[PDB]
Amino acid sequence: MDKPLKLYFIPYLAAGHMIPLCDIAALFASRGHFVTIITTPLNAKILPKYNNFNVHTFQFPSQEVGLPEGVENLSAVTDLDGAYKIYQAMALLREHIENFVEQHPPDCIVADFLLPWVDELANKLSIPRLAFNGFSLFTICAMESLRSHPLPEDASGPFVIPNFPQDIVINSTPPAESKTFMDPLFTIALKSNGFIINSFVEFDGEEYVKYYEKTIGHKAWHLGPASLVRETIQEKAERGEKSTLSVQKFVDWLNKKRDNSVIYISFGTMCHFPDKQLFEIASAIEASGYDFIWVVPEKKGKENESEDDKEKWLPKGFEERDNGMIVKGWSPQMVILGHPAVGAFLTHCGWNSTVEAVSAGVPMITWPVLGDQFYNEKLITQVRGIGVEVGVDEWVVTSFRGMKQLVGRDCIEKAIRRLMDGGDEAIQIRERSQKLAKITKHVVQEGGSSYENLTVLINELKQLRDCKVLN
Ligand SMILES: O=c1ccn([C@@H]2O[C@H](COP(=O)(O)OP(=O)(O)O)[C@@H](O)[C@H]2O)c(=O)[nH]1
Repeated sequence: MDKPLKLYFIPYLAAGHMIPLCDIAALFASRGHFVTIITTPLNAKILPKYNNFNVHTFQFPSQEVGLPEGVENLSAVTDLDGAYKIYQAMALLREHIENFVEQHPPDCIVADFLLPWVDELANKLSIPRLAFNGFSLFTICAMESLRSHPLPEDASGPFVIPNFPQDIVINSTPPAESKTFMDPLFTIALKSNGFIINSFVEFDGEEYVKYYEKTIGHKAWHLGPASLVRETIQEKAERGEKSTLSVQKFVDWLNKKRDNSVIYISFGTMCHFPDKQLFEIASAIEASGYDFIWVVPEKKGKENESEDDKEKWLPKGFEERDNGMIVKGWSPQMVILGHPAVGAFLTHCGWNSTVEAVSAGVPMITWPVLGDQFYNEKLITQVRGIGVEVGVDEWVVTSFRGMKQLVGRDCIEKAIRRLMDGGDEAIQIRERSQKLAKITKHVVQEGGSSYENLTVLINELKQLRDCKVLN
């Protein structure tokens, strides 16, 4: 405790991984330790400078991979071809990230599991390495259960998480490509000194801290929710990028609406639905009759579209009926989720949006797509009971318009009304959502579970640095 720790954080150029890790680094910084983000200039510009908070950037290799100069994240990409160009950009930066870490070795490296080469880098420098994937510990425990008890290569439909602390049924089997991509990364992540979890034990579950520790034989650190590090309006509004619309334009509009009368629809920064699916979503939105905030990254840069182009995905006259806001870009998700007018959150079950909704006490209408989301769906609806399910069952490989099955409008409206119409089921769902919101308000506060976990982690990291000084 005599001298602060020097911690490096290497996020992946994706909003779902970049945003939570930087807020976790901000938690270390408010303790008094010198944290350093290693990313690209555009991912660093939005980062609020805290005490002990600094960045080390290398220029994004734009023409080496063949992308426009303003594109330095997966959220700016609209194509699977563009997604791999981000990956090759990470491969090119690896050379300079390794040289910088070797020249100025830190007390501890915290890197995303999509960068598994950090294992050798931390090993040859003999410094403790932490892993981060943005998942829930529940989801990590479930995916490690399938990796030990695999599905037969003819499986289809629902399946049970094998030999699990609770009996839970996922509504679709993972694609073969997901297993062959996740399995190598999880194996290297388990070689680390510990896993950082952007969550808190009251939400994941103690029975899964003890599952991960005793069955899998590894350490996980519940430091979340990290978004709670942002307290001001400007801190909650400036996340990832600048919001496309004036933050005051959202607040003024929402301030006129009733409490729990607006539905927020957003499917993350990696999911783009085809025009036919957006048409069903919009048709279900107007048939529900509720005011809405709909995030449509599929149409960013497509304003003042021709009527022929807008009728590909919107019912005729949808925009003339001004019962909501179409955000064709980046919306202040923390600002909108925290407003009392928002009563439901139609989500893709990405983990950042999940813990953000938990902190805001907004029940969720679940629509998983890929990755950890199908596991996250049942953590929201069955285990914790803070949402309803649309009923989707297509686990896609690519969320860049890879959906082959159409989710009907009646299916969506039925799910929207189950929370917004204020039924008995919806009333007690919101009561279970506020119960977690009150718990979440102090988990990273002094005395909270996530706070004391960060204290124990920093001590053990300080211990290992003291041993390296001996040698
Ligand atoms: O218009 C948008 C879309 C997303 N987000 C943020 O981006 C993250 C989305 O990550 P998540 O894990 O929920 O989904 P992913 O994009 O990784 O699939 C969350 O922090 C959201 O608050 C945002 O601020 N504005």
